[PDB]
Amino acid sequence: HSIRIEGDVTLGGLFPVHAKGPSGVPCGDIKRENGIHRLEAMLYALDQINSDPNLLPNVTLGARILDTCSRDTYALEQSLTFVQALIQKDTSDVRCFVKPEKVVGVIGASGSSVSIMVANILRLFQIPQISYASTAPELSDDRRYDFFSRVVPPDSFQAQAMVDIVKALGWNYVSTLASEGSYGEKGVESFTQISKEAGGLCIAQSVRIPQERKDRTIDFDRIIKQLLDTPNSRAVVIFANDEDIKQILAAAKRADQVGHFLWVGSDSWGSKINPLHQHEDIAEGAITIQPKRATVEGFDAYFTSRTLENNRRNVWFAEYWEENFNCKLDRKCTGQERIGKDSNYEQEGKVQFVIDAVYAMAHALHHMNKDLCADYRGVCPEMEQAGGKKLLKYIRNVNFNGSAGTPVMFNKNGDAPGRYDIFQYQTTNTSNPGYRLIGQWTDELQLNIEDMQWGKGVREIPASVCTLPCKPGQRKKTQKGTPCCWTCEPCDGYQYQFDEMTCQHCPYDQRPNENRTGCQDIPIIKLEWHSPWAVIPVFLAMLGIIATIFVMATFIRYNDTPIVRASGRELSYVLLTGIFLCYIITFLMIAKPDVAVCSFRRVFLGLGMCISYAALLTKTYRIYRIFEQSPTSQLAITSSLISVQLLGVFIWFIVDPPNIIIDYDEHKTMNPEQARGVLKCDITDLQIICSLGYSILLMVTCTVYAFKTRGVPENFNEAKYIGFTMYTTCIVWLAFIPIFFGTAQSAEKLYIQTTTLTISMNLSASVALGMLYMPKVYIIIF
Amino acid sequence: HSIRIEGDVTLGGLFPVHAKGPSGVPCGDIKRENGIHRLEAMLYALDQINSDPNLLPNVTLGARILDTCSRDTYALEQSLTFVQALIQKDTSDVRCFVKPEKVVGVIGASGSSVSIMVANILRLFQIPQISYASTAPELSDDRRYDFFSRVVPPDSFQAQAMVDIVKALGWNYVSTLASEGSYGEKGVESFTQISKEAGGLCIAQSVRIPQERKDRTIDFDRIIKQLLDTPNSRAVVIFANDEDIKQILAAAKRADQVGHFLWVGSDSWGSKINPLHQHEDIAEGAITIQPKRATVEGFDAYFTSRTLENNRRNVWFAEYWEENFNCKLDRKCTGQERIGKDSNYEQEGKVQFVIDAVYAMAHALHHMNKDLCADYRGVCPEMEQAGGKKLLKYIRNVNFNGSAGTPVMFNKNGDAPGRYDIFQYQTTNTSNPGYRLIGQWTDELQLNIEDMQWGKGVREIPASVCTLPCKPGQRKKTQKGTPCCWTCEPCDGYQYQFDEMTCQHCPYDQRPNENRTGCQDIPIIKLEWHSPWAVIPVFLAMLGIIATIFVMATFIRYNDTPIVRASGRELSYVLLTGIFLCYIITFLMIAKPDVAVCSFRRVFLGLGMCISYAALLTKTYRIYRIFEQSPTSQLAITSSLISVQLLGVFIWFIVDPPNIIIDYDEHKTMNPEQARGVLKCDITDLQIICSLGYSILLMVTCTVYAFKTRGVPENFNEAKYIGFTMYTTCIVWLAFIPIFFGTAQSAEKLYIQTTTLTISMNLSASVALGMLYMPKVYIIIF
Repeated sequence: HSIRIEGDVTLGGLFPVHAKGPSGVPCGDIKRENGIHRLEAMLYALDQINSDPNLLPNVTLGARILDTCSRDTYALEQSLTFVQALIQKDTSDVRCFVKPEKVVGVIGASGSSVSIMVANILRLFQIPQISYASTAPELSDDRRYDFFSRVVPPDSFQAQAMVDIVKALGWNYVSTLASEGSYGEKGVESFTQISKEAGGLCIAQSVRIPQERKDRTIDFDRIIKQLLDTPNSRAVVIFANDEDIKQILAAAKRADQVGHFLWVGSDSWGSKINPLHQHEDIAEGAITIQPKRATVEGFDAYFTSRTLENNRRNVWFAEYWEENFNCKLDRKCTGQERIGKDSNYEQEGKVQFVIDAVYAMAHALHHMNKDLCADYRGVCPEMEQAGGKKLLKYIRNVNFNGSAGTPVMFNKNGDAPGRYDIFQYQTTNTSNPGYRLIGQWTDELQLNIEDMQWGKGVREIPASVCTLPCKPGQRKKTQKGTPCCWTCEPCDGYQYQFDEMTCQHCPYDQRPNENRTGCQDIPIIKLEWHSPWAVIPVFLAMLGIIATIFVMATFIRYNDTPIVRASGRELSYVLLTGIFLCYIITFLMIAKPDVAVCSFRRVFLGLGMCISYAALLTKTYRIYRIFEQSPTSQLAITSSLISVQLLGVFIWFIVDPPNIIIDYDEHKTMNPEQARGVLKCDITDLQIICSLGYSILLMVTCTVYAFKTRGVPENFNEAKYIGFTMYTTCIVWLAFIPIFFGTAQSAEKLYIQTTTLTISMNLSASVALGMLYMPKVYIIIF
Repeated sequence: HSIRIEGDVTLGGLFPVHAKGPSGVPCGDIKRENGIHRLEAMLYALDQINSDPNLLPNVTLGARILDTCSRDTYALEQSLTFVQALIQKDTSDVRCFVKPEKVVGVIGASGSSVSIMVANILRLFQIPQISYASTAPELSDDRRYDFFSRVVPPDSFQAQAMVDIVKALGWNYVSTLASEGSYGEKGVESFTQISKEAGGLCIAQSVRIPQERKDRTIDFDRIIKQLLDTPNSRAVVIFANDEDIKQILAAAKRADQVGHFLWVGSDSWGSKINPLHQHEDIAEGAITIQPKRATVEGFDAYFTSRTLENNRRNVWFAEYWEENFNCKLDRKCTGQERIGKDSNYEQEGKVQFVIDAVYAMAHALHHMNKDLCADYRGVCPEMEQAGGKKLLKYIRNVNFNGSAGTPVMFNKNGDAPGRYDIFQYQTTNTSNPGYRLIGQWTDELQLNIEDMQWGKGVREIPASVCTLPCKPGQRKKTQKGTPCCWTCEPCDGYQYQFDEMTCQHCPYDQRPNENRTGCQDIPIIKLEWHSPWAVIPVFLAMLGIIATIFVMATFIRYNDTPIVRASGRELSYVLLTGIFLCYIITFLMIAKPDVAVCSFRRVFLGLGMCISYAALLTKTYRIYRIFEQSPTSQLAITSSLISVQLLGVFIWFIVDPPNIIIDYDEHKTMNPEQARGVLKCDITDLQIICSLGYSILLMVTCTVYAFKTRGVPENFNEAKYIGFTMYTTCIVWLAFIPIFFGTAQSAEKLYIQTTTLTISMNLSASVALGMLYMPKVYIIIF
């Protein structure tokens, strides 16, 4: 039934001694890997606790060893048997009793469903419980399970270590694989939850492996084809058993895979030689996480020294001896004493866990007994009445060293912290083909990157980033898709990137650079006489300067002879200053100064143009009055119209401020690298037309006046000279208007209008200069 | 201990026979309101079930009556007592047994905490449970409590009925009040959750009533002051007990409240006269919800007929008899037989609930037995092995009539549907001062609005809407604040509301209306001669018609006499047509036609002006050539300039299309009601100025040639006449230009320029005909 140990204080025990078989019997055949070994470990722990005078010197500690048969209903019945000895009141019956058996705690519930059921049934009665083999993450809520504790870390710490390794090594694409049951699904769920909470990692594949048959070999090909769709995903994680990973490796070897994507192992993989067979080349570089294993020396010596006649408390020891050696009382075995010699058995890794659990329970009980009563030698009556949340609180706050080197402790949730060591398979350069230690994980990730060289190559050879770096000098972030991995697109070349995440438009009126760092147009456009067609007007202006050095040459000496006295002296002085005035005007407009000095240049052609025709205006009126029938009077009338031209530019100054702006915008999208800039002062189309249009009125009157003058028998060469000049200037004035209109639609018209105006002004004066040249050479001959 | 009844099938029973007292003893004094009455009801139900051959004819039904003492741990132990009889395997001890007592179900757990504990402890063992007094809404989750059922509706249905009544009557302001414990808080939480889920209702006040003392009388004043802050909130709900509402009514009466806000009652209020005292005026019009009460006739006759020696199964009957009559075996009582006579006791409303629960359990068991085996007379062995979810599923699907008229049933969750009747207090005008029925609530709300008036008032006297419905022609929804009540603000008056929820902008060029239904400007502005100052130009045009009726009068007959032959006949024909041409032009411009017919009107003043001055131009040249020294020649030169004016308007039509647009926008925000509209064709200030400027250009060349004409002794009267007109014409032209500049900034300049142009044409033509007709009158008088 159940092993009973006498003692004033006892604690329960749950262990899967038997295994469930057919549907009829609850549990059938016995198991040796977890059946008798844990019972013997607990018995040895109780023995060495009773022997040790340091813990509980004057009080002994008992227990009630008991089996669960790996059944939930049987676990319920056994928990009810544990609790009834203290809950039951009486029974009104006589047949024709036993010790009350006051339990204080329970140590067991190796499985998951039985653990949950025992926690649920014992949470109501307020009895503490400590498990050793419960690794399910469901038993991690303090509110759901108040009285529950674990000495083994759950799979959440394993998933945290996996995601930390992935983040440290550098990966973005990972595939999740899980097997049937409540282990792989919970593992992958915790992994996805941690990846979503921490951020920076995403899941690209999620496949499920059913267990409806074992002779299919089709679902494995299907999942390997689903995984082989994206060559970028080179990292996968597995939470299955050894058979599933062996079949996956066999399928990968038989499928002739060339990418050789990496693998991430779980606790089920560990470090064994069985999961590897002929697949050493493809399984190389698989990061596996395995819990730390510690081997004790006392439990083995205790177990190897027990025989049938030595101990009688264990009721399943005889059945274990019969099943181990396959001898029933048609082979009989009597006193072999070869349990540790005939069979090469090895102790399990869970013995230290149950030993640490018993240690923690004993330490908590001793601390509670010491704190409650200290003036009594034996068992004080207060300890019996005091129980419940106090023992749980004392269990939560404990810290000591057990059989293993690492200590045991409980966090706020109640589970032990996770401590793992990372292994890796190397069989190319390392002399030892077995796994080698590369790092540990207790509280912070400590991994040696330079100590691992998988695939006979450099460490950081494989990368899964969803994309290339894509850094050509500009980058843009796209909200489309998952925020895990991003896509880069080339934005417009008229602007640079902002904060390396967007392509915002830089201010206009300049051009951007080539590295997308600045938006400024350093190059400018300036008029050059040599480069543009302005060389001919500049040469024409120089040609006119040579010509005017001849009209005024024969004027300084020929001022008193009785030959020039026929011409008016006042009229001669007017034309002399007018010819020199226009020569300076064409030179000023040719030069383009950036300084605010163009105000003195506009008056050279504005006011200096009327003084040229002023001498011609009164000349025709003087020779016309003698036909119809005071030299100082002719000078005054011309001086008046000069004041009108001088005052005309004055009122324009007070009208609008002479603001000079040198900045210009091409606003041309055909060539983004091109940046055309023109700097002009008072650029107005109507201003230059209205200023030149004023001279058109007086010239039109002089043209009609000179036409009627023709035919007077007064002068022969003089009358013929003035007649031709009145008919030649009208042509260049009439042609100027067509070229002005319908041509300004472009942007290069800022420097072509000056060139044609420079040549037009020179030719209009050369015809007058040539007309004056004829009398000069004539009087020289005569 | 516990009452035991022999039977092949038994079901457990939990009842609060005793009540908890001091901390030492679990339960002390007994209670008669729920202690013995429910036990006797269950016993009578079992007796009439065993007597009835319709249900379970060949099989009897037993039970195990038992007490809970209103303790959670005691209830847990007593519930474990039920399951241990089946769970316990054996006991390896001898002293020097009993039937297994296989239980099938349990009926009890009247409280809430004990109900939760029993459900949690029996969910693991898969045992059905039916409660009768558990009204906590926590025991309503099927996933949390699988094996659990209730025959009493929870408070969620009560909150649903309350919110339905509030929505039907019409309210927006409700104040939630709750007492201590786990009843009022859960009620107000369910009410708020239902209000948030359904929508249309909001919570404005949420106060909590502690129970740390009873002699304070300060927190009640504080909460009544907190409730009296907003007079608009006239509806409150209460989930407290009778003492709290009595104290609240007393405080409201002593505070001299004048608003008299309505009240909403809960099941704790019900219909009882004890709480109301001197508060009939303030408690009037309070809606109270009470569960339906049904009185049975068999249980009373059964209880009134039992004595001490009649029944011996009940172990607490003697203690109940001792405590009821206050006699111990210093007063002794022997065979009184006056339990129903000395004490005016009345049966509770929960007897029908336990009777219906036992009925449902028996019906489900009978149906399961009939479906499982029908070829066996007695108890078939299959029924014992089959149990668990099948019995629960059969309990869920049940429908029959119990002791009360209403049937019993279970929904998907497992609780009974809610059936309540609404009461109201009316005393100022009702014939009976007691509560009167006004409506019922079983599945849909059925309330009579006209039935409730509470005297001197309509049923819809109070109003709680959080805002007065604004309907003056303006409405707008503001997202600020809670969606419960809406605030409307006066938007701009230049637009109407869209969808009665926003103030969107109507299209421009049209004013809005007054009711904010349409945005259209029906009124228009048209020129009127009588209304505006255009009467004087119209009278001037009529006065000009009188003048031309005299110039052409003496022209038809005076065409052959040797007196007029001095004047040119060709020139006389030009002035005759020119004077009649301008007379028609001033009339056309005065008229404003809506159709696009002004093209024939613009040529009357554009081309008709040139023919008027054509006769004056050639007249000066004709009289000037005779001074310097072919009548058809002067006719041709004037006919040529007419072709220039005629062809000038032709090329303008080819330049741009003569589109006529009458739509206009005032764009004035000073007066939104005003809508100024002006309709014109080809309204351009430069077009009218350039057309009139053509005559000014030719007039300048004519006046200069007329200066030498003065002083010629040819015709002194004729020469002096022409010189006088010239100065007058240039005067009206010189004043015309400063007019348009600096005056067009307003919007009424569309009809003032036509008036001043009309009088200018008549004045310029009157002086022309005056000097021309001056020599005509010489031959008349002389």
